[PDB]
Amino acid sequence: GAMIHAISAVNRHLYEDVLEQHFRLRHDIFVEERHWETLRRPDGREVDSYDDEDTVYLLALEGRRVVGGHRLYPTTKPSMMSEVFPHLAAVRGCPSDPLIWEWSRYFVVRDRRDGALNLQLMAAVQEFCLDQGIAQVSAIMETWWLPRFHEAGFVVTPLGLPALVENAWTMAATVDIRRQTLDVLHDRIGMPSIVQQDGPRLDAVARANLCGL
Ligand SMILES: CC(C)CC(=O)N[C@@H](CCSC[C@H]1O[C@@H](n2cnc3c(N)ncnc32)[C@H](O)[C@@H]1O)C(=O)O
Ligand SMILES: Nc1ncnc2[nH]cnc12
Ligand SMILES: [Cl-]
Repeated sequence: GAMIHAISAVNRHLYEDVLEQHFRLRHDIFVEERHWETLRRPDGREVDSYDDEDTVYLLALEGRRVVGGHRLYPTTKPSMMSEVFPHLAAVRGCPSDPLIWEWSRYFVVRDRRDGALNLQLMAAVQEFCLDQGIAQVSAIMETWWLPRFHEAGFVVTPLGLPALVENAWTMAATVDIRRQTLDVLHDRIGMPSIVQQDGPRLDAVARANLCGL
């Protein structure tokens, strides 16, 4: 029934309502609830430097209601990891590759927490990337993500030493995108497909090669 929709430059004309709704939800959740004060904005929309033409949004929709989601951004452009937290990836280095995208802003609305949605969101990043031929995703993440990644069968490679970021233990890591990981998650969520891709076909790797130039 309810699906996670892939929204990008090529199809956002079908999702302008939904995108605006999600920017406001990001403000409610990341700013008001989690207190990431650096992201507070007076328009009540949580929008940063990595919300632009090249961003891909994976949003869980029930009708036109956003109930969860996350976003992906190219590592071939300046990214949050490369610009804000490069020291967190000092051991292995900060990724820069059309085949590696930075994963961020993972959220679930209160009404849908501790239910089926969470594992669907985990399957969604694997499904989208595999479809696009994206090999890995990178993230700056709170260290409590490690057991969550492991529970979902994600293959994780730490990029540097954990460090305190605004009173919270944080780290940089890559996740290997795997057909094997996805197949198990499809079995667990009881659905052969969780990502809906309406409108024109997105070629993410081509777009990342372009903005790399
Ligand atoms: C996808 C999931 C596994 C990991 C995840 O959701 N990762 C999150 C970041 C987890 S770390 C939380 C800290 O990052 C700061 N932060 C977030 N965006 C920023 C920005 N644009 N500039 C400066 N600081 C920023 C914010 O103020 C917190 O202190 C994300 O990338 O959206
Ligand atoms: N902010 C948080 N800290 C620790 N565990 C969590 N599980 C979900 N959110 C969390
Ligand atoms: Cl804007």
